[PDB]
Amino acid sequence: FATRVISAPKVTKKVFFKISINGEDAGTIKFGLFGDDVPKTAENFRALCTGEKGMGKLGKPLHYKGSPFHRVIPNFMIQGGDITSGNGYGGESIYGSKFADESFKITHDGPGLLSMANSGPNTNGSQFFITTVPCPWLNGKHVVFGKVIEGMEIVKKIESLGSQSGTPKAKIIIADCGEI
Repeated sequence: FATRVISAPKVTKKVFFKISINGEDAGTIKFGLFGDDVPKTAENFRALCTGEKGMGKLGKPLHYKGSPFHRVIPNFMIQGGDITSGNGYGGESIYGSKFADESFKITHDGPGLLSMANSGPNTNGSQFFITTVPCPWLNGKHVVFGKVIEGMEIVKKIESLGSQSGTPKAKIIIADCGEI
C-alpha cells in the first residue's frame, strides 16, 4: 500500500561525518543514501563510514575516519575520501578494486548531493564529492548516490576554506564517522 509521492530517490540508509578543522570540532554532517536506486554504490559508502570491512588490500583500513577533504572549491564542490594515501591521489572500494559506474539516472541537479569522484569510466573507489551548486555538466560521468540531510551549514563552512584551484586553506578531516 503505497503512501508517498517523492520527487527524488528515496533515502534508505543514513550515515554521518564528524568534521574537524585545524584540529577543532566543527560539527556533524549527516547523509541520506539512495540504496534502492544505486545499492552497490550506497553500500560502498556506508561500509566505509562504519569501517566494518576491516583492512583493505593496500594495507590501509577500509574506513573514512581520518581522511581529509583534500580539494575544496567555492561555488563548485568539496571532495574527500582518499583512505589510502590520504592526499587525493588514492582510494579503495570495499569490492577489492575500483568498481563500475552503477547508474547515471540521478543527476547533479543541485547543491548537497553526494557523488563519486573518479578518473574516468568505471573507476569508482572511495573518493566522493559533495556539490555546493548544480553541476549538470557532470551528468553521465559521476554516479550520484546520496544527499546531505543535516549539516549543510558545515559543508558551506568547509567550502569557504577552499580556493579556485581547490587547494584547501585549512586542514579539514573526517574526525569520526558511522551509520545512523
